[PDB]
Amino acid sequence: IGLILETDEILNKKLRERKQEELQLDYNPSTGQSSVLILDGGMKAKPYSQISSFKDLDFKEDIAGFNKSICLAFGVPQVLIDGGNNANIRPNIELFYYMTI
Amino acid sequence: VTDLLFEGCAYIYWDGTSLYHVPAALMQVEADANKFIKKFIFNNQINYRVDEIIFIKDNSYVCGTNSQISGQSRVATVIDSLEKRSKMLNFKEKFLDNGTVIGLILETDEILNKKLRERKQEELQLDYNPSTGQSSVLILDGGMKAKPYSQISSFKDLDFKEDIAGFNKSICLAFGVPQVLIDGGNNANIRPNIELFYYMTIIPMLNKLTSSLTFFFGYKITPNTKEVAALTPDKEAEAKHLTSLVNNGIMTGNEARLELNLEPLDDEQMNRIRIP
Amino acid sequence: LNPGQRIIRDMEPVSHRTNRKPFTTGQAYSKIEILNRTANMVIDSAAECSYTVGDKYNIVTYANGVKTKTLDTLLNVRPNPFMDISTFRRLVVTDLLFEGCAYIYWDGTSLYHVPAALMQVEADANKFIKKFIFNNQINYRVDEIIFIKDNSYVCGTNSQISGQSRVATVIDSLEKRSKMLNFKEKFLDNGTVIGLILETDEILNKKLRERKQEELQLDYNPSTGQSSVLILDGGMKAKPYSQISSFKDLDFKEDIAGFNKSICLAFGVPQVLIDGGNNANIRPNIELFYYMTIIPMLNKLTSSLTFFFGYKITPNTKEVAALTPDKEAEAKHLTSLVNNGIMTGNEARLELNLEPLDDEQMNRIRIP
Amino acid sequence: VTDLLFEGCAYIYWDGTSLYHVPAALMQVEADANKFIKKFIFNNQINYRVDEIIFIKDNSYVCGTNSQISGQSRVATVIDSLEKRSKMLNFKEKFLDNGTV
Amino acid sequence: IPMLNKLTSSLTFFFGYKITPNTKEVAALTPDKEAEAKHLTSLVNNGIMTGNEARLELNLEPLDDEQMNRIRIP
Repeated sequence: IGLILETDEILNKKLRERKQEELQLDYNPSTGQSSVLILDGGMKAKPYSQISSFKDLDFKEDIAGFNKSICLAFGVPQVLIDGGNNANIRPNIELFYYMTI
Repeated sequence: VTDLLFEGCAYIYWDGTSLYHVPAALMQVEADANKFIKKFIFNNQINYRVDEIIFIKDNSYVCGTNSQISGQSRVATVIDSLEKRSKMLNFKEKFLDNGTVIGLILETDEILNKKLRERKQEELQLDYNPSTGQSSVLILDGGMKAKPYSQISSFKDLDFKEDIAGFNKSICLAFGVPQVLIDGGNNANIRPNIELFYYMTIIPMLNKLTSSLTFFFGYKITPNTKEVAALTPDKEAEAKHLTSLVNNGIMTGNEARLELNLEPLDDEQMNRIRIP
Repeated sequence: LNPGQRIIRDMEPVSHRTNRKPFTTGQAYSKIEILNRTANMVIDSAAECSYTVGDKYNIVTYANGVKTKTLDTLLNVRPNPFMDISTFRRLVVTDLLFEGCAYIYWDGTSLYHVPAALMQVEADANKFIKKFIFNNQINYRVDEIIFIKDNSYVCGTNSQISGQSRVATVIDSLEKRSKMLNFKEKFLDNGTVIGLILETDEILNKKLRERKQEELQLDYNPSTGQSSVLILDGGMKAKPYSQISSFKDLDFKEDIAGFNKSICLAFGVPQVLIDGGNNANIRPNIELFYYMTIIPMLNKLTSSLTFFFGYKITPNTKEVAALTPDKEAEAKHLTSLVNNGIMTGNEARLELNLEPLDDEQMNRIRIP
Repeated sequence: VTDLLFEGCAYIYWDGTSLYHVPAALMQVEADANKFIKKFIFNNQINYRVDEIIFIKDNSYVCGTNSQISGQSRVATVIDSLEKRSKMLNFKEKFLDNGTV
Repeated sequence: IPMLNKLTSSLTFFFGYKITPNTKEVAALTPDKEAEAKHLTSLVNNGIMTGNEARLELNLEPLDDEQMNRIRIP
């Protein structure tokens, strides 16, 4: 939601819908220029907040754990999934070959 | 290689003295009851005899049966991720076009002449912005109230960055190309990673192909990398390797010339071991 | 021949283009910096590889019987009486990259670039290709064209004949990035910056109110004026307010960086070449860029020329000043091979670009 | 080098035993129907014969056509940014003079 | 160097001579006095390069003593 406006009056539905589309196209900087808004006749702007946010879906470590489990069940080092430095890479191939295969 | 990667199979006709690629999407393999394969069917419209096709297949475990005959597509496992990532990217864009950016809210219980109200809005908008205009203090009279507000949903909460990075890693991993090749790193990173990519990913594919050709022709057949400019070893190490083996009488001179791509030289001594 | 050909022919009887959006692509290349730079780096780097002409295979071919010295002069020196070698190469590489195909006419003793956007390929029912159609207005015979194509997987068919455009995959990102940048600008011009709000229930003489606003504005700013305390009387109230939407929430920086990486990746140029790094970074990265990206392209081209002429043909990098090896290592390599009697002296002179010296010993191996 | 960088083209006359720079902003190239280039036109007011000019051009991809003859300016791609930066800097200054303390 | 290669390739097309740019006048590039001496000395003593070729690369006039234009084998 971008904005909430509120009244105790009853408003003509067709004109209300038109007004919503005018505000939406005018205020966005991509579409339109206008930015100040003047309310009259008692329309009130209602403050609100994002009651549930994408920020709380910090899955990132849990899925990483599952990837490690899968990678571990076969027994392939992560350096082979990434590629690292020389000192990492050349011994890890021998690790993978000798221990697993 | 396109057919082998995307479909998971490849077929080649042979015609005495010709090899022809045959599109893998149109072939079909029919199992024999006694031998391995009875015939190959193309587009349901022609049957190739078994001794006239060279057949290659990737691994296959299907519907809970380990599968002879069939081949798993490699690329088929990646599409799920390409969809989700595209969705996020489109959402990331479209939130901006659906956006709504307010600078100020003014409010009254009176009713105001609409045409003059619109003019006043345009005057305030052009005057207050520093780019357009100078004025900055605002004096309200007759009871217009300034209403405090807040951005009820913000772009800050679209921290997609790690999730899309995960999807890129998945795609990059399905082919099996190290990220150092997508970035470029330091020397110690870069030079071994090329050998990692070549030996682990490509050489098993070519071993599948060459083992099928050695089965068909019966010759020993195997791939040579040493034409590849990417792999070609360092001019320093190779010289000390070859020199030390040559002087200690393990390897003849012309064998070294050959390994350096040079024509053998017919001086007999060049095909002699030197003991000391 | 191939019994299936009559069927394959019907799967794709005529080529079709893949560089849709040609106009917006030409706009992008003409207007967006990172595309222009990366494309120019690729074209200008590939154009300066020399070609070496090798031995001749005995098999028969189309371009029969051409003497090696002529072919060498055409490839290395002068493609035709009217156009240089560098312009010819850059045109061919431009077509190969942008459209995904390249075509070259041959006319006894001339090679001419033919624009890839106007050619079309018609499949034969028995052989590979029947004829090439230019602008629907002239047909070239098959043994008079050299044809190159990039990979192609189209509409769920692996595609002979056709070629995928490389650049076509990048436009989606160039649009989105431009949108963000324009939004990033325009939010500033749509902005609104208030310094103070004063309020009354009385009604005030408009002309005097405007004068008072201009007096306060000029007086209070430290650049213009001195005064800083403010005394309000008669009931003017100062209304507290807050910035209801702030520039701080436009933290675009990583998203646009992602799009730059995508563009940079589509050509396959390492970021170290866009930045410049340390020596250990920089010197290997040039070899990475050359060998992985450019040399496969030139191998596509040279394999098509060896098919057409029948000579062995392959590209030589050793003219390239960027690649040319370190003066120290090369000397110890060559010296050690020469003294240990693996390589003759004149072979080393040759590798150092020096003319062979006719002293017989210079063409002898020295054993000790 | 100035002409080659800024305009994207450079032209040099030759006169037996003289080379003269010819300003790239005033030259124009006319395509031949059989050969490469028919003649060079200077300021619409003199035509140079083809064997009397040395011609250099940077890369060119224009209006969706890969372009012979023409050359892309290098510097032309930079102006968009120089404007925006200047705007920010001016705003950064003027906020201080519009200030109120 | 790509810019100058564009220019020189146009001049070689026009005149027909081989034409190419030399950097070695550029004071910025000019190599380190230590490395260059060991490079040149080692190539000269091992009989790959004649003496006057080294003088030339050091911007020195060739010296007319015949031996200076001879290879020394050992």
